[PDB]
Amino acid sequence: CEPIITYSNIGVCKNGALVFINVTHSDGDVQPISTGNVTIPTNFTISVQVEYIQ
Amino acid sequence: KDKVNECVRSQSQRFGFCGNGTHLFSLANAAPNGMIFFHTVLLPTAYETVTAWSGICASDGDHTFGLVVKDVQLTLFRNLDDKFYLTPRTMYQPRVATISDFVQIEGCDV
Amino acid sequence: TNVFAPTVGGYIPDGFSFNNWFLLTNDSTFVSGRFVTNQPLLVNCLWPVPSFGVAAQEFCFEGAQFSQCNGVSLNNTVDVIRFNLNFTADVQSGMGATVFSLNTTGGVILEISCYNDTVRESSFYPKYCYVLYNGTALKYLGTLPPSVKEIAISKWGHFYINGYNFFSTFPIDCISFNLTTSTSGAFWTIAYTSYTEALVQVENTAIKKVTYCNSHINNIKCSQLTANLQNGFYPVASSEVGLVNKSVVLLPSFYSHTSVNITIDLGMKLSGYGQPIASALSNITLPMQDNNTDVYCIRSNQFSVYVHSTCKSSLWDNVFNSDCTDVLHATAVIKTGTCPFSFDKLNNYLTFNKFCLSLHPVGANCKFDVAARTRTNEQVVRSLYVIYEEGDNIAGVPSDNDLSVLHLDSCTDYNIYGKTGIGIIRQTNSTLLSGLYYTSLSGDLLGFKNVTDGVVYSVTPCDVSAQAAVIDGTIVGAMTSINSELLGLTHWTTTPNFYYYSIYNYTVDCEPIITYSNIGVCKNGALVFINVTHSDGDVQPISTGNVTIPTNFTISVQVEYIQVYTTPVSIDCSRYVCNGNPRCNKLLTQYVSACQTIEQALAMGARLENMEVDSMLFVSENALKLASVEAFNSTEHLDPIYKEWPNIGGSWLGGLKDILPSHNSKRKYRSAIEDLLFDKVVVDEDYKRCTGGYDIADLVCAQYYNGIMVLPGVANDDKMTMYTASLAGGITLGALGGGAVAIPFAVAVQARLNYVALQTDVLNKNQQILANAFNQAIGNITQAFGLATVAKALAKVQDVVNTQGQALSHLTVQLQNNFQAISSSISDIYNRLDPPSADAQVDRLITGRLTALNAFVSQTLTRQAEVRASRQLAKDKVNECVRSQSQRFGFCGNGTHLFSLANAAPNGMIFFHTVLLPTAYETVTAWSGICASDGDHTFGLVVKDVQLTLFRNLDDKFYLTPRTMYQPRVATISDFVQIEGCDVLFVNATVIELPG
Amino acid sequence: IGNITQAFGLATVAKALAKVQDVVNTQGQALSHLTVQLQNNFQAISSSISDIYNRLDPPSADAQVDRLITGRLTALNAFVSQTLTRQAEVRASRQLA
Amino acid sequence: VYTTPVSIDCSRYVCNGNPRCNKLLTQYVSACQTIEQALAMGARLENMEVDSMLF
Amino acid sequence: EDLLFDKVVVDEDYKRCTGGYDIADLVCAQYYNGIMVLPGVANDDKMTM
Ligand SMILES: *[C@@H]1O[C@H](CO)[C@@H](O[C@@H]2O[C@H](CO)[C@@H](O[C@@H]3O[C@H](CO[C@H]4O[C@H](CO)[C@@H](O)[C@H](O)[C@@H]4O)[C@@H](O)[C@H](O[C@H]4O[C@H](CO)[C@@H](O)[C@H](O)[C@@H]4O)[C@@H]3O)[C@H](O)[C@H]2NC(C)=O)[C@H](O)[C@H]1NC(C)=O
Ligand SMILES: *[C@@H]1O[C@H](CO)[C@@H](O[C@@H]2O[C@H](CO)[C@@H](O[C@@H]3O[C@H](CO[C@H]4O[C@H](CO)[C@@H](O)[C@H](O)[C@@H]4O)[C@@H](O)[C@H](O[C@H]4O[C@H](CO)[C@@H](O)[C@H](O)[C@@H]4O)[C@@H]3O)[C@H](O)[C@H]2NC(C)=O)[C@H](O)[C@H]1NC(C)=O
Ligand SMILES: *[C@@H]1O[C@H](CO)[C@@H](O[C@@H]2O[C@H](CO)[C@@H](O[C@@H]3O[C@H](CO)[C@@H](O)[C@H](O)[C@@H]3O)[C@H](O)[C@H]2NC(C)=O)[C@H](O)[C@H]1NC(C)=O
Ligand SMILES: *[C@@H]1O[C@H](CO)[C@@H](O[C@@H]2O[C@H](CO)[C@@H](O[C@@H]3O[C@H](CO)[C@@H](O)[C@H](O)[C@@H]3O)[C@H](O)[C@H]2NC(C)=O)[C@H](O)[C@H]1NC(C)=O
Ligand SMILES: *[C@@H]1O[C@H](CO)[C@@H](O[C@@H]2O[C@H](CO)[C@@H](O[C@@H]3O[C@H](CO)[C@@H](O)[C@H](O)[C@@H]3O)[C@H](O)[C@H]2NC(C)=O)[C@H](O)[C@H]1NC(C)=O
Ligand SMILES: *[C@@H]1O[C@H](CO)[C@@H](O[C@@H]2O[C@H](CO)[C@@H](O)[C@H](O)[C@H]2NC(C)=O)[C@H](O)[C@H]1NC(C)=O
Ligand SMILES: *[C@@H]1O[C@H](CO)[C@@H](O[C@@H]2O[C@H](CO)[C@@H](O)[C@H](O)[C@H]2NC(C)=O)[C@H](O)[C@H]1NC(C)=O
Ligand SMILES: *[C@@H]1O[C@H](CO)[C@@H](O[C@@H]2O[C@H](CO)[C@@H](O)[C@H](O)[C@H]2NC(C)=O)[C@H](O)[C@H]1NC(C)=O
Ligand SMILES: *[C@@H]1O[C@H](CO)[C@@H](O[C@@H]2O[C@H](CO)[C@@H](O)[C@H](O)[C@H]2NC(C)=O)[C@H](O)[C@H]1NC(C)=O
Ligand SMILES: *[C@@H]1O[C@H](CO)[C@@H](O[C@@H]2O[C@H](CO)[C@@H](O)[C@H](O)[C@H]2NC(C)=O)[C@H](O)[C@H]1NC(C)=O
Ligand SMILES: *[C@@H]1O[C@H](CO)[C@@H](O[C@@H]2O[C@H](CO)[C@@H](O)[C@H](O)[C@H]2NC(C)=O)[C@H](O)[C@H]1NC(C)=O
Ligand SMILES: *[C@@H]1O[C@H](CO)[C@@H](O[C@@H]2O[C@H](CO)[C@@H](O)[C@H](O)[C@H]2NC(C)=O)[C@H](O)[C@H]1NC(C)=O
Ligand SMILES: *[C@@H]1O[C@H](CO)[C@@H](O[C@@H]2O[C@H](CO)[C@@H](O)[C@H](O)[C@H]2NC(C)=O)[C@H](O)[C@H]1NC(C)=O
Ligand SMILES: *[C@@H]1O[C@H](CO)[C@@H](O[C@@H]2O[C@H](CO)[C@@H](O)[C@H](O)[C@H]2NC(C)=O)[C@H](O)[C@H]1NC(C)=O
Ligand SMILES: *[C@@H]1O[C@H](CO)[C@@H](O[C@@H]2O[C@H](CO)[C@@H](O)[C@H](O)[C@H]2NC(C)=O)[C@H](O)[C@H]1NC(C)=O
Ligand SMILES: CCCCCC/C=C\CCCCCCCC(=O)O
Ligand SMILES: CCCCCC/C=C\CCCCCCCC(=O)O
Ligand SMILES: *[C@@H]1O[C@H](CO)[C@@H](O)[C@H](O)[C@H]1NC(C)=O
Ligand SMILES: *[C@@H]1O[C@H](CO)[C@@H](O)[C@H](O)[C@H]1NC(C)=O
Ligand SMILES: *[C@@H]1O[C@H](CO)[C@@H](O)[C@H](O)[C@H]1NC(C)=O
Ligand SMILES: *[C@@H]1O[C@H](CO)[C@@H](O)[C@H](O)[C@H]1NC(C)=O
Ligand SMILES: *[C@@H]1O[C@H](CO)[C@@H](O)[C@H](O)[C@H]1NC(C)=O
Ligand SMILES: *[C@@H]1O[C@H](CO)[C@@H](O)[C@H](O)[C@H]1NC(C)=O
Repeated sequence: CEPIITYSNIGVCKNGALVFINVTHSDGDVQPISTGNVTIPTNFTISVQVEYIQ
Repeated sequence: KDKVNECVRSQSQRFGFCGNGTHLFSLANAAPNGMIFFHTVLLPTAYETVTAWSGICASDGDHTFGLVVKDVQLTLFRNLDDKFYLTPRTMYQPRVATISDFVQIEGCDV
Repeated sequence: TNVFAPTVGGYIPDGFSFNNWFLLTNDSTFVSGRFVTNQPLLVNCLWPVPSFGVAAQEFCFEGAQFSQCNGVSLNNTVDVIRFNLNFTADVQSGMGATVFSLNTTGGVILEISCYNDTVRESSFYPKYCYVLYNGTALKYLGTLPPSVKEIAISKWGHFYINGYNFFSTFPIDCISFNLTTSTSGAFWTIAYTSYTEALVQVENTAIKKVTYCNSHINNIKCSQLTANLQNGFYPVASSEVGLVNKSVVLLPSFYSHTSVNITIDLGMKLSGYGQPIASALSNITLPMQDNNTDVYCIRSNQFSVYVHSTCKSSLWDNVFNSDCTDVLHATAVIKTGTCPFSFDKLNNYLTFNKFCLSLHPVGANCKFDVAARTRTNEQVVRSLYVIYEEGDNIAGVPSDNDLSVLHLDSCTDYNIYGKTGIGIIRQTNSTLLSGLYYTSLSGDLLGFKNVTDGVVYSVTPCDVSAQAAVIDGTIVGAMTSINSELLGLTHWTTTPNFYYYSIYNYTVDCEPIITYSNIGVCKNGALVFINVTHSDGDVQPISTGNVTIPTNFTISVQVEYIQVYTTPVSIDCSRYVCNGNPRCNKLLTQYVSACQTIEQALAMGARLENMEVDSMLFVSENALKLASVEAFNSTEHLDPIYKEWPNIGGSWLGGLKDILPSHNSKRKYRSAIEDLLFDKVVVDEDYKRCTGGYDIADLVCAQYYNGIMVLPGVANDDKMTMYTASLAGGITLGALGGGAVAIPFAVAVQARLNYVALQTDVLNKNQQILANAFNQAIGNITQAFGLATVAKALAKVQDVVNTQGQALSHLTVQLQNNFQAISSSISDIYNRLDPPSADAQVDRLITGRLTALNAFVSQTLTRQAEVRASRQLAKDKVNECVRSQSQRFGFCGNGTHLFSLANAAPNGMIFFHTVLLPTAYETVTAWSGICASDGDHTFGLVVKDVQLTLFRNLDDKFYLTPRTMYQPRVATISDFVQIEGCDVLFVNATVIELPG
Repeated sequence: IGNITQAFGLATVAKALAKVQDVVNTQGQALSHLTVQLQNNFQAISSSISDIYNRLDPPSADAQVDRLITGRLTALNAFVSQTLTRQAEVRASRQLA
Repeated sequence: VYTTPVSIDCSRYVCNGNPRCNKLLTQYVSACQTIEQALAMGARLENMEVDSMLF
Repeated sequence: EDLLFDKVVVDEDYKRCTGGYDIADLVCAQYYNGIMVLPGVANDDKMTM
C-alpha cells in the first residue's frame, strides 16, 4: 500500500497497515571513464523541483 | 543569494547545487518572508552504450606515438565506419573528431 | 580479600574490593554513577578478626583506644564503627541475647537484643530483634533478614544496616560488644572510620572505586567527577585562606558602652513518659528603664548583650520551688526566629539607628525565640520582640574598651563602614576627591578613604583564580596572577601576561602537549611559544620569467566531521506536567494551549528534519554490490579487458580495507573506522522492555515514564552507512544500465589525475608511490581513531554527543524542583491536603514545568537550525568532493583535491579527502607570448588556454604545461591566438621556428 | 581606496562599520549582564555571603546562602547557553570567511 | 572569524571564596563541572578551528 | 587597520590586577569575580600577518 504518513523507516497507509520505508534507489552517477563499454544518457525529459528559502 | 546568483542569473558548474539532476534553468517567485525557486533539470530515460578508448596509439612504421583527447570531459569512441567520434558525458551529442582535438605524446598505454 | 592495610593518613588502598562496604544514606540508594560525597571512609584503625575468633571490646568514641590494628593507627576521633561481616543466625554473642550494649548520654543504657520468640511491648523475654531500655521492649526492629552484610553505628546514635539508616537512638558515648563467628570465610573486619570527602563510583549499589580529595590533583579529579583527567587546562584556586586577623573601621563617634543583661528563669517539669517539659510560665527580665522592666531601648553609642539563665522544677502544679536535677536541667538560649539577624551576632559590629527589646508583640519588626536546651531536646517557651531601624549610630561590640583597627599588607577579615569580607588592604597614592568608599559592578568593596587624612586604601582578594595544566594525570604547570607558589610548584617564570609556575627547572626545544593560542605546555612542564603555520606559498598564474611548477607528488589524507541530523524527541506535555493524576489533568485543561504549542513545535521540527534527511540519502543497487572488502579483493566483477589487474582494489586495497564495509563487522555494511568511531565515542531503542517490570528501570525507561520519548535513530544510521557505502562503490562502476561491471581503482585514480592535469607521461607512470602514501596515511588515521584533523573530528563528535545527553538530562532533573511548594510530588500533595488547598500547590508545579518545557523547546529549535546549516554544508561537500571534482580552490581540503571518501559517524559523517602534496618544483623560463616576424609582417601569438604556461626546451622547441602539475607537452598552432601587436615581454621568433 | 579610507576615519563601508560595532557591543553586554547578576538578592536578606555569615548563625545562614547558590547557577547556565549559540553562529560565519 | 573566549571559575563566581559556601556547593559540584566543561570544550573547538585556517 | 581598531574599539596583563596600587578597573573586578577573558592579541596579530 502507499503510505500516507511516514517517519524514518515507518509508514502508515490509509487502511491502517504498517509498512517499511527503504532508502531511495537510483541508477547511479555517470563516471568520467573512457575505457571499455560506457553508457551516456540520451533521452531526456524535464523535471521541476521546488525549494523555499527564507 | 548564492542560489539566485548561481542558478537563476547563470548556470553553475557546481554538481547538484541547483537541484537533483542536470540543471537547465531556474525561475523564482516571492513567498511569505522569502522566495521559492523552480529548478528545471534534465531527467534521462535511456542510455547509449559505446566502446570508449583512452587514447590512440598511432604507428607510422618505426615512429609510434600516442594521442590523447585534449578536453578531459570528452569520451572518444568509434562508429560503424571505423571513424573516431567525441561526445560529452552529460548528453549524447556525438561529433567528428579532428586533429585539433588531440595532444601528441611519446609513449602509448596498453 | 576483605583485609587491607591503611596508607599514610588512613586511606583505603586502590586495590580494595569493598565487598562489605556500602554508602550510608538517609533516603534512596544510588544504583550506578559517580558521586562526590562526605562518607566515613577515613579508616583510622582496621581490626581484622579471624574465623572462630572472638572480638570483645567496649569502645568510647572520644577515646581512640584500639586493640589490634593491622597497619598504622591514627590518633584522631572516631565517628563511625563498622562491622563488615555476614551477620547471619550463626554469629554468637558473649552477652547472651544482647548483641550490642549502648551507653548513651546521661548514663542511660540501651541494648539491641535478638530472641527466638516474639516479646511483647513493655515486657521481658526466625530471630526477632528489639531495643531494650531497662529490660523492657522499647522498640521493635523486626526479624533478622538473611542478607545483612554490614552494621555501621555512628556516635550520634544512627544505625545503618547495608547502608540504610533504619533506627536512631540517643547520642552514644560508649559501645560494648562481644561477638564471634565461624562462617565468615577467613577474616571479618571491624573498622573505626571518620568522615571525609571523596568521589565514589557505584555500580549496582556496590562501591567500585574511592578517590579521596586529599591532594591538588585529587581536588581537580573530584571537581571534574572523574578519576581519569584528560590533558588540558583546569580552573583552580591559588591558595586557601585561614586564621587571619580582623580589621574594623567605623565612623568617629563618642564612646559610651551599655551592657544589656537578659535574665531568663525557666520552669521545668517531668511528663508522664519521663521527658523534661519546659513550662511556658518561664520569665524574662530586662534591665530596668523608666520604672519598667519589659521594654529596653539602647541609648548609648555601643552596647553588648548577655543572657543569664536560672532553672526551677515543678510537680505538675506550676509551683516552682526546687532546683533542677540532672534530667530537668536546662539552659536558656535565644534563637533567630523571624529576625534577619541572630542574637549571638549582635556583638559582631552590627550597626543600628534604633534598637529596642520588648516583651510585647505590638510595633515589633521581628521576634527572637527564647528556648530551653536540655540534654536531649530544645523547646521554645517565650518570645522576645525587636524594634530596630537600619543605620550606623549604634554599634554592637564584643566588649567595652578606639574601635578603628586596620591590618595592612596581609590577608584579613575586614568590616569597613558596614561592608564585610576577606582581603588584603594596601595604601595607594591615588587622590579621589569624592566619596567614602567604592564598590565594583558586582557590589564588592574595592577601596575606601580614611576620614582623618584622606588617604585612599585599596582592597584585593587574598586568593585568585589560576589555570592548572594537567598532562598524563599530573600537574606540570600553573598560570597565575600572583607571584607566589601554588599547587606544589616552586620554579617559576615571568610572562608579559601572567606568572607561570612549573616543575621545569627555571633559573626550550620541546614538542608541546597542550596548546592554546600562542601558548604551549610540554610534557616536562616547559612553556613554549606557538607561532603561525608556515607554507611555501601559492602558485601564481604568472607566465613571465623564471617560474616554478610542482613536480613530485605524494598523497595526504585529511579527515573532516560534519553533523547531519539531531536526535529527535517527542514529549507528552500532559504526562510531563502531571504524572498521570486526573485532578492535575483537569487543572491543566486551562493551560491546554501551552501544551498544544509545545507539542506542535516539537512535532513540526521533527517532521521538517525528517523531510530534509529523506531527500538527501540514496543508494544504487549495482554500486552496493561492489561496496565491500570482499568485492574489492576479487576479480569476479572485473571487465575482461582488465585481466592484468589481480582485483579491483589493487595497491590501494591496503588503505581501502579500513574504509569499505566488511563482513567482520558488528552490523551490516559497517567498516573498521565506523566501528571504532561508534565504540570509542558512544543504546537499546526497544520500548517493550520498559513496561515488562522484570528489573529496576534504567535511565531511558525512567525518562519514558516521565513522558519523554526519544524517536528511532538506528534506521538513520543504517541509511547513512548504506549511503556512504554506495558512494564509495560507485567510483568503480563501469556502466549504469546493466550489471555490476567494475573497473580497477587505479583506472579511476588515473581519470581523476587527468582531470587535475592532462597526463603526458603514459609509459613512465608511478601510481605505486601514491598508493603507498595513501595506505600509510589511512593506517595512521585508523591507529589514531582507536593528525590534528583526526583530533578535531574526535573533539567535535564528543562535544555533539555530550550536548545531546545534557539537554535531556537537564529537562529530566527539572522534575525534582518544588517551585515553592510543599513537595515536588503531585500524589504526595493530594495525599496530605484537601483538594482546595492542594490545587494551589499543584498550580505552582504546573507553571514551573510548563516554563521548563518552553525553555527545552526553544533550545531544541535553535540546535535544529544550526544542524540544518551544517547539513547544507555536508550536502555541498558530498556533491562537490565525493560525487565529482570541484573547481573551487581549497574546498575539498588543503591541497590539490584528488578524491574524497565518506563514512557514517554518530549523528553525521566523516570525509577522507585525498590531496596531492608537492615535494619539489621545476623551474622554467616562461613567456607571455611569441612575437613572430616574417619580414615586414610582425604579429603576436598568445596562448589560447589562459591556464597554460608556455616555455622553451633545450632544443628551442615551445612547450605548454599546466600550473597544477608539471606535465609538459609539445605546442601546436591550434593552441595559439594571433593578434596584431606585440608586447615587450614576448619572445622574438621567426616563421621557420614557430610551432606546428 | 582613498574614498574608503576617508569614510573609515559608500553603503558597503557603512554596513561593515555597523556590523563591527554590533559585534563589539554584543560581546561587551554579554559579560556585563553576567557581572551585574551578582547583585541579585534572590529573595535573601543580602547578596553578600560574608554579610550573611556575619549576621546569622550557620544553620540560619545556610538557608540564605542556598538561594544565592541556586540563582547564580541559573545565571551561569543562561550565560553558557548564550555563549554556545553565539559560537555556532560564528562558526558558520568563519566557514563563509 | 572568531569570538572573545571566556573562562569561568564556577566556584569563585558562586561563592566569593567563602569556605562554608564551598562546602555547600560540594552538593552542586555536578552543575559547576558541566558549566566548566561546556565552556572549555567550546574554547578548545574554536581554537582548533582557527589554528588550521591561518598560515 | 589602525582606523578600524581605533574608531570602533585593552590590557590583557593579569599581573597588574593583584598589585593593589590603585582602585581596580572593570576587567580586574571581573577577574576578582572569577571571570577570565582569554588572550586575543595573539589572534589579532596572527590575522594581521
Ligand atoms: C534524483 O533524480 C533521479 C532521476 O534523475 C532519481 O532517480 C530515479 O529514481 C527512481 C526511483 O527509484 C528510479 O525508478 C525506479 O526504477 C526501477 C527500475 O526500473 C526497471 O523497469 C523499468 C521499466 O520501464 C526499466 O525502464 C528500467 O530500466 C528497469 O529495468 C523501477 O523498478 C522502479 O519502479 C518503481 O515502481 C514500481 C511500481 O510501483 C515498484 O514495483 C518498484 O518497487 C518501484 O517503486 C522505479 O521506476 C529511476 O530509475 C531513477 N532514475 C535514474 C536516472 O536514476 C533519483 O532517485 C533522485 N534522487 C533523489 C535523492 O531524490
Ligand atoms: C597546507 O598543506 C601544505 C602542504 O601541501 C602545508 O605546507 C607545508 O607546511 C610544512 C610545515 O610548515 C612545510 O615544512 C617545513 O619546511 C621547512 C623548509 O624546509 C627546508 O629544508 C628542507 C629539507 O629537506 C628542504 O626540502 C626545503 O626546501 C627547505 O629548504 C622546514 O624547515 C620545516 O622543518 C620543520 O621541522 C624542523 C625539524 O623539527 C624544524 O626545525 C623546523 O622549524 C620545522 O618545524 C618544515 O619541514 C612544508 O614545506 C610546506 N609545504 C608546502 C608545499 O608548502 C601547509 O602548511 C598546509 N596549510 C595549513 C594551513 O595547514
Ligand atoms: C532496502 O534496500 C537495500 C538495498 O537495495 C536492500 O539490501 C538488500 O538486502 C537483501 C536482503 O538481505 C540482499 O539480498 C540477499 O543477500 C544475501 C547475502 O547473504 C543472500 O543470501 C541472498 O541471496 C540475497 O541476495 C541484497 O543483496 C541487498 N541488496 C544490496 C544492493 O546490497 C534491503 O533489503 C532493502 N530493505 C528492505 C526491507 O526491503
Ligand atoms: C604511518 O605513516 C608512516 C609514514 O612514514 C609509516 O611509516 C612507514 O612505514 C613503512 C612500512 O612499514 C616503512 O617502509 C619500510 O621502510 C624501511 C626503511 O626504508 C624498509 O627497510 C622496509 O622494507 C619498508 O620499505 C617506512 O620506512 C615508514 N616510514 C617512516 C618515516 O618511518 C607508518 O607505517 C604508518 N603507520 C601505520 C600504522 O600504517
Ligand atoms: C573619491 O573619488 C572621487 C571620484 O571622482 C575623487 O574625485 C576625483 O579626484 C581626482 C584627483 O584629485 C580629480 O582629478 C582631477 O580632475 C580635475 C578636473 O578634470 C583636473 O583638473 C585635475 O588635474 C585632476 O585630473 C577628479 O576630477 C575627481 N573627480 C570628481 C568627479 O570630482 C576623489 O578625489 C576621491 N577622494 C579621495 C579622498 O581620494
Ligand atoms: C561491449 O558490448 C558489446 C556488445 O554491445 C560487445 O561486443 C560483443 O561481444 C560479444 C562477446 O564477445 C560478441 O559475441 C559479439 O559479437 C560482440 N558484438 C559486436 C557488435 O562486436 C563488446 O565485447 C563489449 N566490449 C567490452 C570491452 O566489454
Ligand atoms: C530514445 O528514444 C527514441 C525515440 O523514441 C528511441 O528510438 C525509437 O525506439 C523505439 C523503441 O524501440 C523504436 O521502435 C523506434 O524505431 C526508434 N526510433 C528511432 C528513430 O531510432 C530510442 O531507442 C531511445 N534511445 C535508447 C538508447 O533507448
Ligand atoms: C566474651 O564472651 C565470651 C564467651 O563468648 C566470654 O568468655 C566466657 O567467660 C566466662 C566468664 O569468665 C566463662 O565462664 C566462660 O567459660 C567463657 N566462655 C568461653 C567460651 O571462653 C568472655 O569473657 C567475654 N569477654 C568479655 C566480656 O570481655
Ligand atoms: C555509662 O557511662 C557513664 C557515664 O560515663 C558511667 O558512669 C560513670 O561511672 C564512673 C565510674 O568510675 C564514675 O566515675 C562517673 O562519675 C559516672 N558518671 C556519672 C554521670 O554518673 C557508667 O558507669 C557507664 N556504664 C557502664 C559502663 O555500664
Ligand atoms: C560473606 O559471604 C559471602 C558469600 O555469601 C563471601 O563472599 C564470597 O567469598 C568467597 C571466598 O573468597 C568467594 O569465592 C565468593 O565469590 C564470594 N562471593 C561473592 C563475592 O558474592 C564473603 O567473603 C563473606 N564475608 C565475610 C566478611 O566473611
Ligand atoms: C514567673 O513569675 C510569676 C509571677 O511572679 C510566678 O508565678 C508566681 O509564683 C509564685 C510562687 O510559686 C506564686 O505564689 C504566685 O501565685 C504566682 N503568680 C501567678 C500570677 O501565677 C512564676 O512562678 C515565675 N516562674 C518561674 C520563676 O519559673
Ligand atoms: C587615618 O589616619 C590617621 C592620621 O594619619 C591615623 O591616625 C594615626 O595613627 C598612627 C598610628 O597609631 C599615629 O602614630 C598617628 O599619630 C595618628 N595620627 C593622627 C591621630 O592624626 C589613623 O590610624 C588612620 N586610620 C586608619 C583606620 O588607618
Ligand atoms: C632563470 O634562471 C636561469 C638559471 O636557472 C638563469 O640563467 C642563468 O643566468 C645566469 C646569470 O646571468 C648565467 O650566468 C647562466 O649562464 C644562465 N644559465 C643558463 C643555462 O642560461 C636565467 O637568467 C634566469 N632567468 C631570468 C629571466 O631571471
Ligand atoms: C623528483 O623526483 C625524482 C625522483 O627521485 C628526482 O630525480 C632524481 O633525483 C635524484 C636526486 O638528485 C637523482 O640522483 C636522480 O638521478 C634523479 N633521477 C632522474 C631520473 O632524474 C627529481 O630530481 C625530483 N625533481 C625535482 C625537481 O627535484
Ligand atoms: C624583440 O625584438 C624587438 C625589435 O628589435 C626588440 O625591441 C627593441 O628593444 C630595444 C631595447 O632592447 C630598443 O632599443 C629597440 O628600439 C626596440 N625595437 C623596436 C622595433 O621597438 C625587443 O627588445 C626584442 N625582445 C626581446 C625579448 O629580446
Ligand atoms: C591568571 C590567568 C592567566 C590566563 C592564561 C590562559 C591560559 C590557558 C587557558 C586555556 C583555556 C582554553 C580552553 C581549553 C581548555 C582545555 O584545553 O582543557
Ligand atoms: C561644619 C564644619 C565641617 C564639618 C566637619 C565634619 C567632621 C569630619 C569630616 C568627615 C568627612 C570627611 C570626608 C573626607 C573628605 C576628603 O578627604 O575628600
Ligand atoms: C526459643 O528457644 C528456647 C530455648 O531453647 C525454647 O525454650 C523456646 O521454646 C524457643 N522458642 C521458639 C518459638 O521456638
Ligand atoms: C529496671 O528494672 C529493675 C528490675 O526490676 C528495677 O529494679 C529498676 O528500678 C528499673 N529501673 C528503672 C529506671 O525503671
Ligand atoms: C595578626 O597581627 C599580629 C600583630 O598584631 C601578628 O603578629 C600576627 O601574625 C597576625 N596574624 C595573622 C596575620 O594571621
Ligand atoms: C551584666 O552582666 C555582666 C556579665 O555578662 C556583668 O559583669 C555586669 O555587671 C552585668 N550588669 C548589670 C547587672 O547591670
Ligand atoms: C607611591 O608612593 C610610594 C611612597 O612614596 C612611592 O615609592 C611610589 O613610587 C609611588 N607610586 C607611584 C605610582 O607614584
Ligand atoms: C637547576 O639547574 C641549575 C643549573 O642551571 C642547578 O644548579 C640546579 O640544581 C637545578 N635545580 C634542580 C635540579 O632542582
